[PDB]
Amino acid sequence: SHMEKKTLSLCPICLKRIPATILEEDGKIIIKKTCPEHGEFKDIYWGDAELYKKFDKYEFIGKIEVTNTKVKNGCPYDCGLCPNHKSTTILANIDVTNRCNLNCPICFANANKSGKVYEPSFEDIKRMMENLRKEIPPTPAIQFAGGEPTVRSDLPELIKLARDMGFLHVQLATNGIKLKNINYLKKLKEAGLSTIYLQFDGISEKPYLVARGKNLLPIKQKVIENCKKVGFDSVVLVPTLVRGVNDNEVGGIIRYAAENVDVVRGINFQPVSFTGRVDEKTLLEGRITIPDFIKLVEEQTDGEITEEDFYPVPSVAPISVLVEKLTNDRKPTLSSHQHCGTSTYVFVDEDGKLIPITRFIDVEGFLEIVKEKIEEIMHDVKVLGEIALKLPSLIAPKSVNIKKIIDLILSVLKSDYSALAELHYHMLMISCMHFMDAYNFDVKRVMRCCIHYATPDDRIIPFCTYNTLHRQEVEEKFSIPLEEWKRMHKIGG
Ligand SMILES: CC(C)CCC[C@@H](C)CCC[C@@H](C)CCC[C@@H](C)CCOC[C@@H](COP(=O)(O)OC[C@H](O)CO)OCC[C@H](C)CCC[C@H](C)CCC[C@H](C)CCCC(C)C
Ligand SMILES: CC(C)CCC[C@@H](C)CCC[C@@H](C)CCC[C@@H](C)CCOC[C@@H](COP(=O)(O)O)OCC[C@H](C)CCC[C@H](C)CCC[C@H](C)CCCC(C)C
Ligand SMILES: C[C@H]1O[C@@H](n2cnc3c(N)ncnc32)[C@H](O)[C@@H]1O
Ligand code: MET
Ligand code: SF4
Ligand code: SF4
Ligand code: SF4
Ligand SMILES: [Fe+3]
Repeated sequence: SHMEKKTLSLCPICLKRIPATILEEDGKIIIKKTCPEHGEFKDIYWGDAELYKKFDKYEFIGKIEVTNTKVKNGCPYDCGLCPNHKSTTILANIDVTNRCNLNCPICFANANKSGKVYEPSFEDIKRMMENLRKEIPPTPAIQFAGGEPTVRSDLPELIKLARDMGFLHVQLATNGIKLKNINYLKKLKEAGLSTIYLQFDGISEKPYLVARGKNLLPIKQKVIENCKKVGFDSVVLVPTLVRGVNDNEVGGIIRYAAENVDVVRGINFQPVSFTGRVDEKTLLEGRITIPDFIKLVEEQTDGEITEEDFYPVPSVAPISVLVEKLTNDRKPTLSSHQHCGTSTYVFVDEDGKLIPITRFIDVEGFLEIVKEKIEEIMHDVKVLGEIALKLPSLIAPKSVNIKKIIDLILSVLKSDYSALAELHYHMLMISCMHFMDAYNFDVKRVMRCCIHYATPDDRIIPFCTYNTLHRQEVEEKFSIPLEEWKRMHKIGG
């Protein structure tokens, strides 16, 4: 064995803060911890030690300025955001309901299993948005979740509100069932929705039977069909990855998304996180980590995408630092922990093969130049020109006009969000974020968390502490018993 780090974790029994050791063992990264009352625990932290060490070099420590709570009990008990948090809200979640038209066996929110209805008012949601916009820099992206947001009749008005509040990106996490109605999808599109974060467990029926309790695959494909018909070209497929259920369909999901790249902008795989409601078989067997996913991509894409093509999230953090000094304005920085997730971008050519952007562009060299020019940054245009002149030396699909890609990359360096958006329409994002549970919790990771829930009590809580420590507290305070809520609201709320 070989000790890598010391950190703090949580006891899976009593959720107490306990010491933890991260160590290399048989080519894998495991985490060991000891609760003074419940003994010692062991879990797989990362399935590949070599990729763990490689990602460790992209560490980036951010900074916050606007807080909502104070230091009282220490991390992870002071969410949030307390003075010791190291990242501002990049993507915010607002749970608009705990009601749902499904009853999935796997659900980190554990919806419908409380006998109480949590549905913040339009005015509560606007106040939560104001808290998010008060940050420095203001939160640029917001996602409605739950729960199933489409069971609220005012969801189009909520989407319009997010646009009126200044959010550049408005996202909808949904099972997509109500989106089989093409007129409703039109209402969401006209309301200003940016992206549909679509639950999508596989390309065959069995993953939906195991994870959702029924075959939703025809409904999923109908949603994709309706998105083509109305021109909604920003869909992200979200497979909950479970070993023994859909780890064999990683390539199939990618290939199906590539066939529909006109509407599908990405696939964000989510390894099953043992929070909320998990069936006893998935809880015991289906533990999979980020490098295990990277291995599945390389195996099930026949080498088209390799482990060299995947980068951690904070690798692009210096890009925001460069634009920040280039414009003298605070920019949202992807300062999450290097072991929270990974991503790559691929182009789809004529035959259908997948060319990662790392295949024909020296991304590691581009980031190297960006880091070099941060110290040096009339001279700023020369720096941009030097970058513009050094970009051809770091460069491929024939159907890709590489000259417009260069212009969009350089425009992104000028805080041009519309260039960032247009650049994503040329590519297919393949990513994976592994949310922590009580078994693999790492305080050093969650301190840099960039994905936060806005709560009705004026707090902003990192995703991984909210779903392990805070969700029941918050929802119970602001919920109404089901029997009384039904008798005071219509089916739409
Ligand atoms: C270069 C490589 C080596 C990799 C480098 C590192 C890599 C980590 C960098 C990643 C950067 C990336 C996240 C940046 C995304 C920017 C992008 C969203 C900007 C907008 O990009 C354009 C959007 C569409 O937006 P519009 O054009 O405004 O609206 C069009 C509208 O439909 C009009 O009808 O499509 C595009 C849609 C996007 C693709 C959507 C991305 C969504 C995220 C993946 C969502 C992540 C969610 C979290 C895991 C939280 C989940 C919470 C849940 C569990 C409740
Ligand atoms: C060029 C090639 C070779 C390499 C890089 C490829 C490229 C596609 C990567 C892009 C990475 C970006 C972070 C870079 C953007 C850089 C910014 C400085 C651009 C600034 O312009 C947009 C600013 C808004 O600024 P103002 O409000 O002041 O006008 O951020 C507003 C935009 C922000 C970024 C909103 C982001 C929205 C999404 C939904 C947030 C997701 C958050 C997750 C933590 C990330 C996903 C993680 C994976 C593992 C799922
Ligand atoms: C918001 C997205 O999260 C997915 N999802 C639901 N439960 C879990 C879990 N335990 N782990 C990971 N992802 C999950 C949903 O299927 C939806 O697509
Ligand atoms: C707990 S998941 C909440 C979002 C939505 N119900 C989905 O499954 O995609
Ligand atoms: S996760 Fe962040 S906000 Fe929450 S207690 Fe830790 S440092 Fe503070
Ligand atoms: S995972 Fe989503 S769709 Fe399934 S029960 Fe939970 S909230 Fe509803
Ligand atoms: S939500 Fe969890 S996995 Fe994602 S950045 Fe925050 S702490 Fe890391
Ligand atoms: Fe304990």
